[PDB]
Amino acid sequence: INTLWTGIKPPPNCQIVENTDTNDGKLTLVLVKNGGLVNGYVSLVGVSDTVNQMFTQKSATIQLRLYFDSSGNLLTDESNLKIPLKNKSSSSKAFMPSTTAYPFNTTTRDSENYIHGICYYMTSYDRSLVPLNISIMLNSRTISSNVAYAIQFEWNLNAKESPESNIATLTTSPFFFSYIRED
Amino acid sequence: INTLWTGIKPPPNCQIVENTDTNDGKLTLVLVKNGGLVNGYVSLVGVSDTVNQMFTQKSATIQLRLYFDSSGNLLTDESNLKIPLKNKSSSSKAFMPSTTAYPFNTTTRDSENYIHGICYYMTSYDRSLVPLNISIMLNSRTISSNVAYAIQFEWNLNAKESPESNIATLTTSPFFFSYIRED
Amino acid sequence: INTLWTGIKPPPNCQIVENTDTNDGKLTLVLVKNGGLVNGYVSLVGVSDTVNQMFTQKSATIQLRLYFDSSGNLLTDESNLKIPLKNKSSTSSKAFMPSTTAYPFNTTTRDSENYIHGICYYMTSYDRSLVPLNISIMLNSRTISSNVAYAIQFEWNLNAKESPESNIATLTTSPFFFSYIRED
Ligand code: NA
Ligand code: NA
Repeated sequence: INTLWTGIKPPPNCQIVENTDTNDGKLTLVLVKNGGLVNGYVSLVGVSDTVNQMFTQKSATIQLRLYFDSSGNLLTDESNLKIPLKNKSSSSKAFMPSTTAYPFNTTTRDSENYIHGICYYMTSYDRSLVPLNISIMLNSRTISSNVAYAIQFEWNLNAKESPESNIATLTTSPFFFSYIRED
Repeated sequence: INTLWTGIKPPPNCQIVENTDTNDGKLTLVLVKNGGLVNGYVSLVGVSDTVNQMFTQKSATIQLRLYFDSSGNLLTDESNLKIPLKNKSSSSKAFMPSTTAYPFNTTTRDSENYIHGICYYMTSYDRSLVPLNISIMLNSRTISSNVAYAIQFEWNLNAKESPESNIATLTTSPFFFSYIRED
Repeated sequence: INTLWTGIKPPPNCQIVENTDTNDGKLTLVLVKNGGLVNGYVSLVGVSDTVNQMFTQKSATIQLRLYFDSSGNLLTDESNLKIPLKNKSSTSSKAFMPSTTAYPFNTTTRDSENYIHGICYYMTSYDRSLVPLNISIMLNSRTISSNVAYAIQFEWNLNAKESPESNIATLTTSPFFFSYIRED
């Protein structure tokens, strides 16, 4: 009982664009209990035409907010992820980011709640690697009384010229991370 | 049984140069089962004069292709790694990259099969850090029907000027990665 | 018992400025036994005014050297970390140490293989711009006492075209993740 995840190769399970009716992204997320940490793995594939045209511009931003109740279960209504996580062979509380290490803030000082790094996009044409700034915010903000934990992923494209000129499957190469886990 | 590796500080065990008669590199590779993922660690040391003069130019590329049969055992003839992996204390299928998450491709779009990142080379003179693009291709391609799994490492040097002007031990700083594992 | 760490959100527990009287930094370090490796997590928060003005310049360097005896216990006098590590569950920490075979103590200057290299980030107080910090971890390689059996050295380097801050601000380094081959 070490793994909390989206399952492998999930059907569209999340909503990237502001007001969309349909899930427009496939989020792959794996969380593994490893002593006092969680080991993490995250990658994203775009589904809708709107998502898959975002890299038609030189800048772009994708944000997925996940909120969990006190039992560590996904709050579907509030979250961008619309399908609950599950165990690999089956109180997901033990997978959650620690509220001590990453507390909810009553001010804008929040630097210690962030993980920062880089993953990559492969262009469709010549297969160039385009850097994407990835930041993960742990807890920090809350939007309702039902929220006990939170994980926010944000990818940023910031290039001198657009990676694509036409529609193409948006993919983000896997990003690896750890954080101090709850209880 | 939770570790599959080359052993610590192995002898020359891999073949970087095409037609070489002798193993010309020491590959250190550690794969650890961690819930639904494998945690990986990989670094390379050059042995032959040819390898240790590659960084005498401003661009260079090193590619190690590992192929495994259906039991997760190294296919020595086909691979660049010439010495089979082993456990830390002594049954390798469970260490392999998942064929569901990283399938073999008959299309051309193998974007989702790649891990990308950066490690570093320390120059012999002032010990300045030179960036190396590292990409790991999981599965995707199979040269032979014996092959059930594959892991490919590729280091790229792409500098404005050559890191060295003479022979010097090629070393790549350890690169860390995870991937979704089989069964 | 798989975790050796500083505890969560520790008090000032290390010394960035060599010759200071008081602990001037909070080091968060987590080491987890994972088969043949240790999985690592490290981040730093500055405490003193001196530390929190370092990023007032365009270049800066922070070095923390940890030394351990043959039992894997912190040598407090020799180290920059002044508070001993402990297990998560509240007599060997040897199994958490960097392998002396994979990362040996040397007698010359050809020790590339003892180094881990990577990047973490500083968030500026002004517009929250991300400033890159070169992080390098040296395993073993060096002794400075008959009692040193293992060593871990963390070094952060700021090297920018202009200074991240113009005034005092809390120095923080975003978490850096690493693995190494562990002892026994
Ligand atoms: Na719920
Ligand atoms: Na709360």
